[PDB]
Amino acid sequence: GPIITTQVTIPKDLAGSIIGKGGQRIKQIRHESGASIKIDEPLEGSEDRIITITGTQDQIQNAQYLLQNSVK
Amino acid sequence: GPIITTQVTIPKDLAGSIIGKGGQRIKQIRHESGASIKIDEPLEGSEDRIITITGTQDQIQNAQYLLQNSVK
DNA sequence: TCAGCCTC
DNA sequence: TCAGCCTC
Ligand code: NA
Ligand code: NA
Repeated sequence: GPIITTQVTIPKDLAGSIIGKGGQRIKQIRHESGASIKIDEPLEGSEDRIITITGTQDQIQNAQYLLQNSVK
Repeated sequence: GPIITTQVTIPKDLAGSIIGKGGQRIKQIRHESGASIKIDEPLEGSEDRIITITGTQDQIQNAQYLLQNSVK
């Protein structure tokens, strides 16, 4: 119902696995759920990288799982 | 029992599919069966490319199938 | 995931 | 097969 936000963290060397070829993999996840999903560049000394999900309660929920399924 | 030969033909753009990364895929097939498997370069006007299996009756037989399974 | 794997 | 996919 209400439009909120979350931030997860995955290692910088799982970036390629879940982004996709010309970033086609991520585009799939975005349009499927309707979650505003954004992957960040790693800081000065950063093994992890932030993912910034942004939709309603439900829109965010699915994305949580879908972004552990191109790690397959 | 007796050591013989066969030649199959696949399109030149199925070469990559069955050869493998640094030709690791083909090396697998060779040692598995014991067949002397060799993939050829395409002639002046050649859509196909020859594969030159060379072992005993049995050694050759398996290779026949295994070289239609990296086309998967 | 799903594209491209070119070797003795 | 089985590696690497870097995008709104
Ligand atoms: Na799901
Ligand atoms: Na077999």
